[PDB]
Amino acid sequence: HNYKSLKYYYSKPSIELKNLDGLYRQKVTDKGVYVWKDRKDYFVGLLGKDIEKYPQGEHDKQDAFLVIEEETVNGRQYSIGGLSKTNSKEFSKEVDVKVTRKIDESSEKSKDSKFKITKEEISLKELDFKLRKKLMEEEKLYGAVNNRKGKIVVKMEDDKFYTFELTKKLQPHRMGDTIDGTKIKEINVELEYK
Amino acid sequence: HNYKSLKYYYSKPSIELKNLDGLYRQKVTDKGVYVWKDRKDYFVGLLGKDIEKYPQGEHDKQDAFLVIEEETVNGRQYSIGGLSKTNSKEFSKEVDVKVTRKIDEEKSKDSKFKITKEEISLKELDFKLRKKLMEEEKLYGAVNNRKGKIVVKMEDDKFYTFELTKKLQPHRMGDTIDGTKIKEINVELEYK
Ligand SMILES: CC(=O)N[C@@H]1[C@@H](O[C@@H]2O[C@@H](C)[C@@H](O)[C@@H](O)[C@@H]2O)[C@H](O[C@@H]2O[C@H](CO)[C@H](O)[C@H](O[C@]3(C(=O)O)C[C@H](O)[C@@H](NC(C)=O)[C@H]([C@H](O)[C@H](O)CO)O3)[C@H]2O)[C@@H](CO)O[C@H]1O
Ligand SMILES: CC(=O)N[C@@H]1[C@@H](O[C@@H]2O[C@@H](C)[C@@H](O)[C@@H](O)[C@@H]2O)[C@H](O[C@@H]2O[C@H](CO)[C@H](O)[C@H](O[C@]3(C(=O)O)C[C@H](O)[C@@H](NC(C)=O)[C@H]([C@H](O)[C@H](O)CO)O3)[C@H]2O)[C@@H](CO)O[C@H]1O
Ligand SMILES: [Cl-]
Ligand SMILES: [Cl-]
Ligand SMILES: [Cl-]
Ligand SMILES: [Cl-]
Repeated sequence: HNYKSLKYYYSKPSIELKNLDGLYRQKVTDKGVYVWKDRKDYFVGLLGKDIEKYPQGEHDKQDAFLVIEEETVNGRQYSIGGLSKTNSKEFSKEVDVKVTRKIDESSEKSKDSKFKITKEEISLKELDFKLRKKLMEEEKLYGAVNNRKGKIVVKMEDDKFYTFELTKKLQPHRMGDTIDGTKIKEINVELEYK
Repeated sequence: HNYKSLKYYYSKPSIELKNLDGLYRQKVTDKGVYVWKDRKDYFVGLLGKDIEKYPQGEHDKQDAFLVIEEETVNGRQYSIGGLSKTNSKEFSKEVDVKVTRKIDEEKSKDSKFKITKEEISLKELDFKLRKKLMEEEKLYGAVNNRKGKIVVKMEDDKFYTFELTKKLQPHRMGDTIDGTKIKEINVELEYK
């Protein structure tokens, strides 16, 4: 799958729900949870290791980063992953974003920018979505069919990293993975298009 | 994962739909396809590269092996993987199944497994073979009866393994193999 799907998913708005009123794993055989805040409810798929994070019952102090999928599930609007523990305190860390952009087959230009991390525990879904939007706005990502190549690498304070490939949508089973936002050190982006 | 989720999936009945009336990938955005036969329609999920077998549009000459999930999707019953090309010719082969206990004395109890499809999903092989073991070898009959493996061996020694302590993974449910090239099935049970 390529340009058409990418431009389509990444052009959707997201819904950021902090301090959910509910996050309920009705039964162990459900591959998702019911989430709600105020008067809007959703079914959220747990398609990765996140299924182990929310066993049968109610779960308090959670946030949800939703991007409404095309399919209805259990008669509700559906989103995949994007669940995380809510902040125990206000948090905001600015990290460097190094962008390396193709000029031609021989050279590349380096530009620097910043990105703010406002959650203590953040899902890969949310990082991936926000960083690609940032690139759609500032670097013409998905502005043309040729503008789809490269990657985003989130580097942590230790040797760990996480990569988002610009040629494909983040995979469902990775959307529920979370990382410690307080330990994100820098973000490096390689854009392989003029 | 635990005995409870294993027993729950493999104790389900399957619905085998040969010669589907249709299979349809509606938008390229969708993460599965619609299948239907005789006024019943279903939505079938396809993970990873399994979705690439069915580009946007309608596809004929397909079979579906369905195990209904708890979720409804687009108002339809849902299943994961299990799609394959229907037979172009008649085919049937009785494959030896050799069951050995890896605990005590070791000797195998042998039986046969009938293959009738030229192209067969790992979902179907996995599901039918574990069901055969539940019926003949007490698989999942007690919490300690869940260790071992099933190995599907091909004519050229390629093989596919199903570990009995876990449910077949969703990305493998949509994988297909050549039914005509299955040579034998070897099972190891690690419970008494
Ligand atoms: C066809 C396809 O999509 N296959 C999936 C895998 O992607 C494919 O294979 C990998 C190796 C790459 O070549 C992909 O470009 C290729 O499409 C997928 O593997 C995961 O792919 C992503 C990028 O999409 C990434 O490379 C993952 O590697 C890391 C990462 O950089 O993100 C490697 C890091 O060391 C690791 N970090 C830590 C702390 O362990 C992370 C981390 O495990 C994940 O990011 C957490 O979600 O992964 C690579 O695993 C594969 C698994 O998602 O699924 C295939 O279907
Ligand atoms: C934690 C987890 O579930 N990880 C998944 C992998 O399983 C883990 O690692 C493997 C190597 C085993 O040790 C598992 O016990 C362990 O959970 C998973 O790997 C795939 O696991 C299955 C068993 O579940 C199997 O070993 C696969 O290897 C083979 C196979 O024997 O079936 C190796 C064969 O040579 C190969 N055959 C051919 C013709 O290439 C097959 C074949 O590719 C697949 O059967 C087709 O589906 O694979 C092993 O790859 C991994 C990939 O599915 O997912 C991890 O999440
Ligand atoms: Cl529905
Ligand atoms: Cl990715
Ligand atoms: Cl890097
Ligand atoms: Cl397995």
